[PDB]
Amino acid sequence: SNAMSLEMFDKEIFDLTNKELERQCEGLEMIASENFTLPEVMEVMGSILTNKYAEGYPGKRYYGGCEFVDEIETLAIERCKKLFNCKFANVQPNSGSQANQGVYAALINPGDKILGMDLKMYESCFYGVELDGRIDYEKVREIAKKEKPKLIVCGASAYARVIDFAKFREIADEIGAYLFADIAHIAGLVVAGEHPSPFPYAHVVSSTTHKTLRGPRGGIIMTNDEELAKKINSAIFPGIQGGPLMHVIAAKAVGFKFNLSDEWKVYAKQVRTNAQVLANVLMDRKFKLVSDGTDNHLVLMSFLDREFSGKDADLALGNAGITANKNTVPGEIRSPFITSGLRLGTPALTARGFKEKEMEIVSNYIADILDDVNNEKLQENIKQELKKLASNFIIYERAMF
Amino acid sequence: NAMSLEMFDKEIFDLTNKELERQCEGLEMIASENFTLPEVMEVMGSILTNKYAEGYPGKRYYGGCEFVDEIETLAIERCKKLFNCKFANVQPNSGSQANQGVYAALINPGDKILGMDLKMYESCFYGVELDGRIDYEKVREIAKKEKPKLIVCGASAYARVIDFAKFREIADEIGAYLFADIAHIAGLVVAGEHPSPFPYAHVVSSTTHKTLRGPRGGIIMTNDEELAKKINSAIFPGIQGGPLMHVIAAKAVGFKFNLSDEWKVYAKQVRTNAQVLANVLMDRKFKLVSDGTDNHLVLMSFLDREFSGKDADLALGNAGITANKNTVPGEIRSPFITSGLRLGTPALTARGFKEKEMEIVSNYIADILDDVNNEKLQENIKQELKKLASNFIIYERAMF
Repeated sequence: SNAMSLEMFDKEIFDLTNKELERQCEGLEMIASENFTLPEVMEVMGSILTNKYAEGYPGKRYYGGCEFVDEIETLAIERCKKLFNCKFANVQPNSGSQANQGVYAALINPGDKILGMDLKMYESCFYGVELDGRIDYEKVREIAKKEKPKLIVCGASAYARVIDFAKFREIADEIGAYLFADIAHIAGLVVAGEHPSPFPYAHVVSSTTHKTLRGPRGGIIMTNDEELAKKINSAIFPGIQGGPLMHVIAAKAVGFKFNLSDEWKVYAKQVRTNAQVLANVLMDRKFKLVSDGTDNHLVLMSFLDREFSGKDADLALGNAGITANKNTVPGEIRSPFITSGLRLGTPALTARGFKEKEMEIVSNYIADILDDVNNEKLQENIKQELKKLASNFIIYERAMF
Repeated sequence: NAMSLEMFDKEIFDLTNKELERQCEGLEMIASENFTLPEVMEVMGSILTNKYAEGYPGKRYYGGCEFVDEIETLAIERCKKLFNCKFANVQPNSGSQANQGVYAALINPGDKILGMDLKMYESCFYGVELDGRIDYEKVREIAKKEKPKLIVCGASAYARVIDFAKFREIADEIGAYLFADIAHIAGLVVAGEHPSPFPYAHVVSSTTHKTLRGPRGGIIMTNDEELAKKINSAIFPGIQGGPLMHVIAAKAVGFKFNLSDEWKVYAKQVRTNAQVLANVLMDRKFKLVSDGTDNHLVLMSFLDREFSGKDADLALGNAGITANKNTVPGEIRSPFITSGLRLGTPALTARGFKEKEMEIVSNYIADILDDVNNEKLQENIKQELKKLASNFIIYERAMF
């Protein structure tokens, strides 16, 4: 009778949590930025580490009694350093947003200009992608030379191709800017060698730990520069946060141990392979993909040549048990609330054990639906077939660990 | 249990168990510490960590949010009931993010904030007088001189009731917002053991662990619909992305407990226990800031002593009691050394201590501070306290 105390005490929450597990098991999760956490990561999250208030850093805490949490945090930091092969890591950020805020606070001053990708504490300017779905680095260079930002940021949620960190660094160097790489969406590939590292090109790198690394939700910051490391540490605490979430930090350490394993490289490679199958099938079925394929874990479909919208596609897929998300595309002609595109990713399906054959099956069904997007009976039928298919790939026997 | 973790990552498994043993064997008296409910921890280690839910219930960026929307709605509704307010935001990742959200909602970068003292905005401060209480006329003249756009009240080491009405009167005189950060007293407030900041504060923040025994995290509350909208926008997408859904479910569970009859009993015992601690220390001839307390904490002053707050903190630590050094009115030492000691009762109360046990521990504290360099006494008391602690165990395991 697992979590029987919760069931007796707060049956509503208990029931809702099990329904969410049922939803994760029965449907196909193809939101590019989602993944399935390890049971071992979840086990340590529901722990008495939540009771410890540990403001400061290991060996340098504000309160006493931190002998064991200091060892836990040190383990997280050391594994993070090994994973990214870097000299400094901060594992305290509560989220990707706080990680990025910490980097900004460390590197620039309020009011300073940031140049970032688009697909008031600081001044923002943006670069984007061309109609062919790729960054034009000469244009970025031109934008940088005219705007003169103090900081250039790279990384994006819906970019299907390799980010050329070396070119970004060449550009930053021309105008004397810092280069900050936010690799939250591709970090799991980076640590496996399935995407080039942002080091040594980025001065500072941030990531989240759940999306691609399959750890708990949270942020991390990495650097090789000791002075920047000190500034990052101060910016996170006391600058932006108080005491860290120690149960999450322990969870991060557990996740990193998995990321360091041989199994991780196998997983990361399969993520890319699965995305290749997804892309190839959709294109063979005569759908347009932004950039005509992918280098990573995601595909972005374009419906500029089609009858239906991105929101239409998202809702049809949803009705067939497939969770994705509408997304704007280059040459966009519709409201950002409607879009003419759909983003799909493979990390979560790969995590539950889908391989090329399963990807081909799902990809063809996606195609079937979008070939007949108004046929609600077709969606119902596919929903049942997919629930059956998914029943062979169950990674969670329970909702709480 | 947690056998899978034990097999996969023995180092983390072992360290987590050692931390459990430390919490069991020691006497936790850091005023801001507490013990989370087992039921809260159960839902924290759940598959809700897997859902990305940017936005608010019924208005998310992603589909598939049917069930997490119902969870967050439940947390919001329970929070509104607990604080008797018309709007709540339960997404803040921490007290720090909650407060940043409030600043971002109410004022502009560079604007001035007046807050309590013991880059984005300008900060000014008021403090406490030698008698250990806020002089509200002094606060008023600071406010008139500085003209902040926002006044903040709430403090981590203030032992007396905060006069929210007077703070609002001061704010009104200068056309400022009043923000009450009640993280350190929220558990007393929701039980009626401290006056509510509403309707005096425009916006109220709190954390969910310290005094409410929920998970670590933040919340924001208001009665003003226009401010609620600004608050929600500030939190997302201003300050955060996706919320921690496993934590939001945990906050909901915690609120359910806070709403129960047992909560009021707990909160009253917290105050009673703090009265015992205060009375014993003063009977033993120690000075307390403001000569007592109205809440969960006491602040000892050592201006009349040869040892520092740091010395006291280390002496208690050696005897197995966790506390923290703290500056005091009339402070004469570095703030990294201090002339005081903050002590609180929430954690000991949570594990079942009542008056009799408080009297034992308070007299041990007095014994130590009467002979601060007596290392053997500390060792002996540590032994006695471990025995006392063994009779008050609330966790049978480290992971739920």
